[PDB]
Amino acid sequence: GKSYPTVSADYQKAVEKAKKKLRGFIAEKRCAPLMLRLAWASAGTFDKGTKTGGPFGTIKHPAELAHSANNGLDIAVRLLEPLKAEFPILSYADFYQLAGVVAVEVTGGPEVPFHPGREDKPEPPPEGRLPDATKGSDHLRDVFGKAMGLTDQDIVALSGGHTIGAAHKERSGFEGPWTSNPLIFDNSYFTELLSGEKEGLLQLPSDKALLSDPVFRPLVDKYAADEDAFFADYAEAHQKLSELGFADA
Ligand code: HEM
Ligand SMILES: N=NC(=O)c1ccncc1
Ligand SMILES: N=NC(=O)c1ccncc1
Repeated sequence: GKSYPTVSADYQKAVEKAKKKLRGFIAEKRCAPLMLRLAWASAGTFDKGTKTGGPFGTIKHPAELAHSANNGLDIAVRLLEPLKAEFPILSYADFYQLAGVVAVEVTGGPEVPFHPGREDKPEPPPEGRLPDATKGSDHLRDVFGKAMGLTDQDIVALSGGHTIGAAHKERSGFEGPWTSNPLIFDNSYFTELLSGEKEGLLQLPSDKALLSDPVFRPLVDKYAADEDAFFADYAEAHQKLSELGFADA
């Protein structure tokens, strides 16, 4: 359903150069997870019915950073500002999504296709669209399905993003990494989810909800057994997420 906009040769040169610079920066700074979170929080506010929110640069706005779900993302925005300044031609919208794509790549994840052309929109969406970590399958479908317009498969695959990073008690209140290798992008999230609670490792109620849902569970099983399958489905889902409301959604 996508019709991507034309951008100038200079714009595409900048995308390519920014991609390289983001790789070096994100790797050096060890901030891939935070950058993936930033891209996800930018995109996850999309409401299909109204065509509001989504990956349009609004996360840099103090008002959106102030959303409780976005605690700590001001760090991400600040970290990227010097780099972004080297690429004045790029939208913040594109830049943040590019950072998310690079975050997955540099941690060993699939190469998520990237298309430029998102415009920076003036108004952040209303607070409260990002999912609540204490809720379950019904809530996930409301947020990802009814609002964003993503599939059940996309929900499980994208939850796999927690294969990198950690929660922080000063941000969400939850604490610690989901995996033994929080800077490595692999299918370990699903492996850990299946094996039960292991000390030192996090499972949110929202993660656990995948285990009991009739549709989500076989996908968890699939991804734990087949990392290639996870990578394919993850790449598809991340692309869709990064393009919500963009070039038709
Ligand atoms: C399925 C619904 C989701 C819920 C309920 C959820 C909830 C959370 C919470 C509570 C945190 C911890 C924030 C903190 O304390 O630092 C977190 C972190 C994170 N989330 Fe999710 N999230 C969801 C989906 C996603 C998606 C779709 C992605 C990307 C594909 C993602 C990527 C991340 C990453 C990489 C971190 C770690 C950030 C860091 O290490 O600083 N999450 N999430
Ligand atoms: N969570 N904070 C970070 O990712 C970070 C912040 C500043 N410098 C390096 C990394
Ligand atoms: N309180 N909610 C959160 O911290 C959060 C929710 C969804 N994704 C990342 C972070």
